This record gives sequence, structure tokens and C-alpha cells, in this order.
Amino acid sequence: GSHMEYLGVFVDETKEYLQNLNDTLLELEKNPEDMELINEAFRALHTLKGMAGTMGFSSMAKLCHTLENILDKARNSEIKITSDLLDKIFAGVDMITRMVDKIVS
Repeated sequence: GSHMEYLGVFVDETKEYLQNLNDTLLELEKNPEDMELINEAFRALHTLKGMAGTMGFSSMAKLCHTLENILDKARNSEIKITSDLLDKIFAGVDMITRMVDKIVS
């Protein structure tokens, strides 16, 4: 086992969660009040945050935390999922994608 090997595992796992977050958010847009879908997105972001933390990837962890906070507000009905919000969430998903792809670049 080497660090580069485990970086490969990290990127593979993170890509699964980023794909989930794409699937979930496409359905959320069809019913932005669906709390289960909000929860799905929250859970994926929270998992990504925790993975980044165990690797010491500070910027990725803090980005995942900022994004998880949006979904956490939404799951407690503090804020509504709007088009604009969705743009913000998708932008963060896309930035994490770019970060993850950079590891293996």
C-alpha cells in the first residue's frame, strides 16, 4: 500500500458520490420541495467532506462543508431550493469534480 494507490481509491470513491449528487439533484429540480432528495444531497456532501478530512484536503473539505451547509439549511426548511440555489450547488459539485480530477492529473 502506498499513498498514490490510496489517492486512486479516494478519487474513485469521490467520483461515485459526485455521480450520486448529479442524479439526486436532477430529481430535486423536478420537485424542489422533496425533502428526501434534499437529504440525499446533504448525505453525499457530508460523506465527501469526511473523506476529504481523512486525507487532510483542507480546501476540498471546506468547500464540501459550505455546500453541505446550504443543503442542511434546506433540509430544516430554513431556505428553499430555488433555481439560483441549485446553480450554486451544482457549481460546487463541479468544482469538487475538478479538484478530484486534479489529483490524478
